[PDB]
Amino acid sequence: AQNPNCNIMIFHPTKEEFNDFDKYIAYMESQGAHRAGLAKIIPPKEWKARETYDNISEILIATPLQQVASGRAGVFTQYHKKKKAMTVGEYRHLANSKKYQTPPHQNFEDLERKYWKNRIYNSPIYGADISGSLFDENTKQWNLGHLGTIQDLLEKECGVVIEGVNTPYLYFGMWKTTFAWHTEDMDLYSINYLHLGEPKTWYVVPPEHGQRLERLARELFPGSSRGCGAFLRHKVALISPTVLKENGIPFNRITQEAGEFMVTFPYGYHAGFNHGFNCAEAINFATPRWIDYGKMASQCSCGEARVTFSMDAFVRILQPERYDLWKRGQ
Ligand SMILES: Cc1nn2c(nc(O)c3cccnc32)c1C#N
Ligand SMILES: [Fe+3]
Repeated sequence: AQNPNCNIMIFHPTKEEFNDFDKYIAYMESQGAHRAGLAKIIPPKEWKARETYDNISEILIATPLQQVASGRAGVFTQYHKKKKAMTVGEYRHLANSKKYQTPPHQNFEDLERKYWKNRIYNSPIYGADISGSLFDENTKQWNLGHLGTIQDLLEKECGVVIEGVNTPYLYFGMWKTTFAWHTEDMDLYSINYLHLGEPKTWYVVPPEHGQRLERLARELFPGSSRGCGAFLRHKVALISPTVLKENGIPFNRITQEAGEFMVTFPYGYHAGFNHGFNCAEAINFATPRWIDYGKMASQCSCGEARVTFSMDAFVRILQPERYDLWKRGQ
């Protein structure tokens, strides 16, 4: 068995290896990358996403979200308060203001300590799930707007055409912007490219140990747990590395910098935070190995979880039993 300790693997493909996305995902899995729940991919020195980021200031963040926390420093939930629209240029200026800017720090470990010590006492603002792409349409390799779709994969594996599309999303973050513990919709893969700016620190639980995190969350958020039987689907809960360690939860951490890809694997729980102003692009994707995970994915019927219409067909085909109740919760 490859990678039995479930370490996060880092890959440095050559330009030749970078020419077939599916093939390289499969290669990474042959080396056991998926066991960690997350892998980093450093693109060939020859590669670029686009020529320059000098012309991105006029993108609109229609609904910036302020992330307001409740609880304790290492165990907290966050809710999203809507703010007035701003452009990326205005958002960048806000992120670099005295109120929101990254504080002085010695290194990534120092900033991480500051994050978990003080996150709950500030309410950073970000732009999330903005449909669009910053890849140059002429970038031919690992262009997140030119991947094959999950709908075509499901048709290819299962024989059935379904409605739906699958397009990338942009994220604009600042210091302390927080990604709560979650897996992807339908326990899909995700690929995330950090286009520009300051780093992101990621935490991940190996997929074989996802249920341990779920059990701890039920203990730490007891009211939420009584509310939805899959409340981590709400994407509001945070648990620090110290608390994970105290509770024997296996996990790993890694910092992603501008110019690097991260892939999250089916049922790999992950959470993280931004170090300062940045822009990332992400999209979900599927391989044949995903199908069995999609069949088994937990669903929220709280009503609280966000659902795009594209997910309807995946539940409909892969989880016909659960479809009725999940539909109602939508
Ligand atoms: C832990 C983590 N997950 N995650 C992150 N950042 C994104 O931009 C993102 C986009 C889609 C889905 N998950 C995302 C982080 C960080 N840091
Ligand atoms: Fe994610």
